[PDB]
Amino acid sequence: EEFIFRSKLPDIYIPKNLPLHSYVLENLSNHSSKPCLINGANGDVYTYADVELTARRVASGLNKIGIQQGDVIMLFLPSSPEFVLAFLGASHRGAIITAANPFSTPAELAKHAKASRAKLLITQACYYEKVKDFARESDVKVMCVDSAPDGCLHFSELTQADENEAPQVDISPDDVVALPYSSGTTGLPKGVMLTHKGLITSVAQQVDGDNPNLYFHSEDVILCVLPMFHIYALNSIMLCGLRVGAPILIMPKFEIGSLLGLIEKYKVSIAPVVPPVMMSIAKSPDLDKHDLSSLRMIKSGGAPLGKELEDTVRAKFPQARLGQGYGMTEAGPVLAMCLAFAKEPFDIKPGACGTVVRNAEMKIVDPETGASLPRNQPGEICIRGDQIMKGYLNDPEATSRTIDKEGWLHTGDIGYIDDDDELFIVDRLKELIKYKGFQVAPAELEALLIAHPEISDAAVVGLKDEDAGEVPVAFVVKSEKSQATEDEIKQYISKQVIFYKRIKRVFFIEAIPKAPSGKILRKNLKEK
Ligand SMILES: Nc1ncnc2c1ncn2[C@@H]1O[C@H](COP(=O)(O)OCCCc2ccc(O)cc2)[C@@H](O)[C@H]1O
Repeated sequence: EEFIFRSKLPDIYIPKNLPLHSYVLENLSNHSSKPCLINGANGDVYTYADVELTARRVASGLNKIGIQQGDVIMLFLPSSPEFVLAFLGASHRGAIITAANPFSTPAELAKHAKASRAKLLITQACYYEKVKDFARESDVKVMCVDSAPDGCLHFSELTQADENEAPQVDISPDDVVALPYSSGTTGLPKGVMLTHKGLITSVAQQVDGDNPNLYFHSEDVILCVLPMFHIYALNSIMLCGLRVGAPILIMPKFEIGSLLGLIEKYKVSIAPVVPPVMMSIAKSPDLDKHDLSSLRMIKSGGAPLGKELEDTVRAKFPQARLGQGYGMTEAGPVLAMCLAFAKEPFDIKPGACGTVVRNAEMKIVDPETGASLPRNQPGEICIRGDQIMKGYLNDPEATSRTIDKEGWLHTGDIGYIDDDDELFIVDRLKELIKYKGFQVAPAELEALLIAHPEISDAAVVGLKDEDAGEVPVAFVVKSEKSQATEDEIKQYISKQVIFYKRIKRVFFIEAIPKAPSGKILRKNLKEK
């Protein structure tokens, strides 16, 4: 009956005519000599001035090697200063950045490059072997940041290019700048088109305003142990950090012992994490061997946070305020943010994932009738605002079933909003499986299984797991006289997919339960 929810914070001014790099580096002059990017693994450091200049050099270098405005560049790198420099340089060039986990298989990397139409791939030499075959076969340029195996280019060709040769580019706020992949509410992984305006809006919703929803001040140091090739770290850590002028302490590889030492050494104050990471930190027996007094904020997002883990963290890190952030790639990605993180904080309740961001609208709809619901009534969470995606790359039908005719993005998540405007996520409508914060699309694994000569049908479902949250398991229908075993099938999948998409168990059945239409009755399967 038309119930629209909004933030408890007032709307603020958000630019509608600026390129992403111009916006996040807008107040550069106020802290140009300050550390911007710090590699916690090797000590490398770039000041804000260094970053701004290098981004322009990268843009000049990209043009020099034939990369044009509108072209897609694919990063195959771990979180690092290099990733950020490449991203900002591409933005300055009017180019687009798509990225994949460097631990992806050769099959995944090629499929990603082909689907995104990447014209350049940037990675590390230790991962080059996985792109070699594809490289010298698709005419795509390959570049490495360390050594330059074969005839690949070197990243210095970009970082050390002449900034005076940076091409003059006219960038529209509606131009796409990032292309993260996501399976959305159903189906296979798709390219999510995020624009300059969309990302700017999402960043502003989090850190701008007299009373920012996510308050980061001058003395803060933000930890980046999450992957920049995914939206959480890209937006809430990288872009938000740059916008507020805070130094970003990057950890290319998560290691408890090292992290604790880095927190003391660099006085890390903000720790954006995911449940799996939080649990590892909590189980650490060395918390007393380091001074972690600088930590003042721990933000969990990307997956459900159980009460027990929430209680454990509050008990082990009493010097910090614990809270959640709720986001979805297609949403820009932040939908709601803990108001206890605001400059002038609001009270919050345990288990809540935050309050809908300002400069946006949220509604909860009955999954079957589409009707809007009032407070305390669970339904599908929908959001509308300039921060959402433009749409899915080359996939109009997927876009049409995700963003409705009135501009509302449908999340596939079930939740409700209480009397204090705090949002609670209680279930999931969509088939998405989440392993340690990573997306595991059942349809993707299903397609791979069915491609097997001895498999006629299959269905993949998520199995509850204390350590990863959910682990994928498969129900398989073998061909008539197949002698294939559980382990043989698992090995078949393990060789083609990234480590976290491996199927934990294979159950053989006679048929996959489907609706009269043909849709897989996943509810039935999960029910064993
Ligand atoms: N706080 C949460 N609690 C429960 N479930 C969540 C939460 N956060 C995200 N999810 C689930 O994860 C799905 C989206 O998966 P995607 O890989 O596209 O984005 C993952 C990143 C989400 C994020 C980004 C920026 C932030 O500041 C905080 C979180 C949501 O639809 C939910 O199903």
